[PDB]
Amino acid sequence: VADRYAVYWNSSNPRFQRGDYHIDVCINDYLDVFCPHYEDSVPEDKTERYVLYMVNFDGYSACDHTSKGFKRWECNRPHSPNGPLKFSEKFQLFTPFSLGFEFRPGREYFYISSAIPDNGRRSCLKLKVFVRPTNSCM
Ligand SMILES: *[C@@H]1O[C@H](CO)[C@@H](O[C@@H]2O[C@H](CO)[C@@H](O[C@@H]3O[C@H](CO)[C@@H](O)[C@H](O)[C@H]3NC(C)=O)[C@H](O)[C@H]2NC(C)=O)[C@H](O)[C@H]1NC(C)=O
Repeated sequence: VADRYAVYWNSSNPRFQRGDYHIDVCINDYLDVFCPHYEDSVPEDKTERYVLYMVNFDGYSACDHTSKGFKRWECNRPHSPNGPLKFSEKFQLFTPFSLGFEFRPGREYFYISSAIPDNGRRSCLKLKVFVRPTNSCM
């Protein structure tokens, strides 16, 4: 957890349950988000699915995924064949591709999700990521 940070994005995770999950990372580190994953023996009704978004602080604060940001990943395979669906975020300064994001050191970024079956629409799981300043990373 000094290059790759594992984040299990589901409501049974106490860190998300508490509603203030936050992590510090260094440029070039990776954030690996693991979508909810279940055994076939699971009741659907109890299968979590989410869309994950990156928003600004106000959107993060208000669980607003409609006003501004980007849809980043879709946790839509609760029974994915080889382990949970996993999305990776690399905190890099430059990206040569258009499907990517570039980060700046000494800045915080925000992520929130909306339930896919769209339930109780109001509260949300969320995550704050602070990219430490260059140097404050040894
Ligand atoms: C909801 O979030 C939970 C909170 O973490 C998930 O539980 C964690 O599952 C992890 C993966 O199965 C376990 O971590 C380790 O992951 C590495 C990476 O592949 C494995 O090698 C390890 O074997 C595995 N176990 C360890 C730590 O050695 C965690 O142990 C486990 N943590 C907790 C808090 O129980 C749930 O899976 C997730 N639930 C749903 C519905 O997806």
